[PDB]
Amino acid sequence: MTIENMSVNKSFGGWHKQYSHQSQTLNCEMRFAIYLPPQASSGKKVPVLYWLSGLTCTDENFMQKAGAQALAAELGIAIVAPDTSPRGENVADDEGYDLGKGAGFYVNATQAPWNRHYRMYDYVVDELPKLIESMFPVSDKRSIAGHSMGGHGALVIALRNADAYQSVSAFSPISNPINCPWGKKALTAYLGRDSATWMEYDASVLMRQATQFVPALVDQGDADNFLVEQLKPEVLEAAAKVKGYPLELNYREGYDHSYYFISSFIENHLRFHAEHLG
Amino acid sequence: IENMSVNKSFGGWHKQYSHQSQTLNCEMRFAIYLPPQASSGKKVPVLYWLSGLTCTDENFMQKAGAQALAAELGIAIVAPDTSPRGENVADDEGYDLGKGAGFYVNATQAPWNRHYRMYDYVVDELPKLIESMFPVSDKRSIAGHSMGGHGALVIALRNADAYQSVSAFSPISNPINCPWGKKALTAYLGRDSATWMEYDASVLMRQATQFVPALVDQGDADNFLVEQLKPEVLEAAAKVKGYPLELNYREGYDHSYYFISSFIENHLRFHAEHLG
Repeated sequence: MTIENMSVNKSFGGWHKQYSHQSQTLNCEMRFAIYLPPQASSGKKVPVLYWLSGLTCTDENFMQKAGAQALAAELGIAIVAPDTSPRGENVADDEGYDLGKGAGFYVNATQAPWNRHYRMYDYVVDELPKLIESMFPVSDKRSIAGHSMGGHGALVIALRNADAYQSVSAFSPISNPINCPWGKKALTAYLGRDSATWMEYDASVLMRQATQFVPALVDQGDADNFLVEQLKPEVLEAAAKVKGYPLELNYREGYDHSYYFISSFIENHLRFHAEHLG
Repeated sequence: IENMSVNKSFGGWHKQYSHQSQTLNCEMRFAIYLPPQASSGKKVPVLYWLSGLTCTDENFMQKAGAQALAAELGIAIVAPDTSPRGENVADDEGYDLGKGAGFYVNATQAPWNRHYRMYDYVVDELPKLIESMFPVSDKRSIAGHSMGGHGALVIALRNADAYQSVSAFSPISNPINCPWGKKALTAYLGRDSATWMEYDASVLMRQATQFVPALVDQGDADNFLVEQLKPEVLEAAAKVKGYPLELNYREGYDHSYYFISSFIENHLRFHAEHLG
């Protein structure tokens, strides 16, 4: 498992770093970003928040635009931002913004040609966390969060792995991918048509049958253009009523889908995770 | 004027406007952050932010994380573009000349004198436009990065009564004596240095009679520090007449918005103090 620094920018007394490594799970070369807070350099091992980004994103978007480093440094949380898909000339793609590169939908693809590289689930749950721990001053305590496609992945991963994560939050998540266009196209391509394996990757289906509980916080913009068609936050609200799952879901009046929304509430999300990580 | 886009941000509004500039003879884009207090009937003061080479109005708005403390302190922020834009506008495919590279001067040389009056745009046309179209007071400060830092200090030093305070991140301190500055000044104003002296932060500061409170942060691991930015000349220029310049070298900090973001809070509080 070969890894090399690509970049370093000091940030609020700590360090934003990009690395490339050879991913065995994704069978390709991957870029991720880490933010280490000032308390990482002062002997203390810090908790980690994994951040999953949405369609079209790389690791750069969150790190540059979310404004999270300031409160990560004050609270003492490492942030890890993976990429959104395998990358490389051998990696299956689709010209569509909503399928392929930038669009791995945090699943383990079983169908060809996707099954050659698209194991973004295994990468985020298994490989990346073991690589981070062996390399950086991070504790065993981890949480997960993300935006849109990334909110889908964060919720799915936390609901399937409740022992391994202390908390989960999401902005504008794809709540019910088995019944929305983005969801249907990508789960069709990667898992096969209709296919019961879809139910392993749908937050609102999983939250209904859920046993062990992970505290969940969800922020949704009122003025988000994808609210009705893609995101379906009200299906996640209804999923939580079945078992009494610990979901807090907030509708923010006038907020859109953008990093201007995310940046506006990332503090609150960071305090919520610091609470459960502490 | 036309509102191109709008995004709620920290209880207020990030907005992109395009308008037709008479001073630049082209279609211009600027961005404004209006804090919550703007929609509470109180006229807010304005910080103008000038960006560096290759930037639009989007870089500072998306990367600096200034909205949280602007919303807290009640400051409106205006980010002009860094040059004229449009296929009617003269360009050079060099990154350090023409589009994205205005150097905040009034060009007198062809082909540049038709479009490249970014000094006039920032000092006259844009503020008259902000004050007529937005609930803002006539109180303003100016700040910038690199080329924008050069632009901020030069504008403040030459318009001392118009600006309450000035700050900069990694300014081009002494443009008459760096490659970026000579190339742009030669192209925009011609080869005779006598016309450059009015566009050099260090030269103006050394002769300054009227003080505008000044704060500068410089990352000491900045790849442009030695060749282009020359902060040491701005320190030396402040010693001559006792200019109120606070200048910090920040250990390990680079040129990027990771540096700017790390200290933008100190800058917003500096400007709040002087705007109030």
